Amino acid sequence: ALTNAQILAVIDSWEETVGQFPVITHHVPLGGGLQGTLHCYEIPLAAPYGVGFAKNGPTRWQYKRTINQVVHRWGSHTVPFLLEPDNINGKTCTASQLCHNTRCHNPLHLCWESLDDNKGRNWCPGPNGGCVHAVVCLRQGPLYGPGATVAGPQQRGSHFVV
Amino acid sequence: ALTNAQILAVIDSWEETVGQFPVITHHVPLGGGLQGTLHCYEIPLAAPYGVGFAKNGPTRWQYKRTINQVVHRWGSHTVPFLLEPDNINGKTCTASQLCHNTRCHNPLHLCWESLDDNKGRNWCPGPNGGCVHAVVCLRQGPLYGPGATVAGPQQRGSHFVV
DNA sequence: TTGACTCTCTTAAGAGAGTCA
DNA sequence: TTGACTCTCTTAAGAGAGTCA
Ligand SMILES: [Mg+2]
Ligand SMILES: [Mg+2]
Ligand SMILES: [Zn+2]
Ligand SMILES: [Zn+2]
Ligand SMILES: [Zn+2]
Ligand SMILES: [Zn+2]
Repeated sequence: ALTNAQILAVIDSWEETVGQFPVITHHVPLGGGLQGTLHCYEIPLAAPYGVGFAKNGPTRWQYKRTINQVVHRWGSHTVPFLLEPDNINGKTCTASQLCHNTRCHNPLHLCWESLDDNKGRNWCPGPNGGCVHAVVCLRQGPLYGPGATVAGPQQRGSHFVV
Repeated sequence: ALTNAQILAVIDSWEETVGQFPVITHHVPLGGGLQGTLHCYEIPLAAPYGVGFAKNGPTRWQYKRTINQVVHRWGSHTVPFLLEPDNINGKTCTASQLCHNTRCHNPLHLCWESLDDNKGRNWCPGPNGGCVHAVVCLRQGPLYGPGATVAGPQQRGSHFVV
């Protein structure tokens, strides 16, 4: 529908509005015991959120723009990638939040990849702890670590061998 | 079912039956460019699956036992952990399959942990690649890798900073 | 053309429970 | 009692679309 020039305008207006969001400084683990800093542009907790934004879920938002009387809407974190392929290896591309802070809409904190790749970053050791992602992580995953396993592999008899 | 003796009975009969499932060898990446061998006891693809087992989904099964005329039924992979706490830090404990082979029911390939710890193993580098899970992984997660990102963080203008 | 809500869907790791014979 | 199916739910990363003034 929209021309590439029109999509650019949509991206530009998106950046301009998100850019005025409260910018919050966050200190985060980078892995290897190092500490870093991230600056998230956070969408408000309740309405109003900003021109073109509306909440469709607890931590889900959409961006709306009307062009030539026809309404267009996109996931709030997807706008930055409107000109990129929308799938790879037969998998749908998703906005992968590098800062692991949902309300953040800083485009420098997002990448475009499959859901499996997206999820995996929750456990990455970080850019300074051994991250191997081609598009490097910005910080260590919130869920990385020893874990909290209640019980490990076990058997009562001798019917099994590893 | 309810008493200690009864639960141990459920576990013992479960191991007995599963102990007769065909044993299939699988060679897997351990990380660090090394490779290992696992022995999975795989439940059949079609009925009959074995005494007490029934398929409730493509890759989901349930174990069923009648104790004192009352029918009890659990998730096929949960039986080994019947005596363990069913939650940790307020999170439901789940049968975490270390061998990443759903049909396998070898208790030596299972642990009891949060769904989050469970999922995270898909991206673990492995026992020889830097795994830090308290209850060590048996192999490198199938999803570990550089990923396939279509587009990284980017901005059109100059309103943002990392 | 817009803002503020509403509701249901996707994935892939995991589950509970009913209908028949 | 035991076997073989059927249908829906949970979680936490992510989505599309309708109503109304
Ligand atoms: Mg993410
Ligand atoms: Mg698993
Ligand atoms: Zn951020
Ligand atoms: Zn990473
Ligand atoms: Zn196995
Ligand atoms: Zn591990």
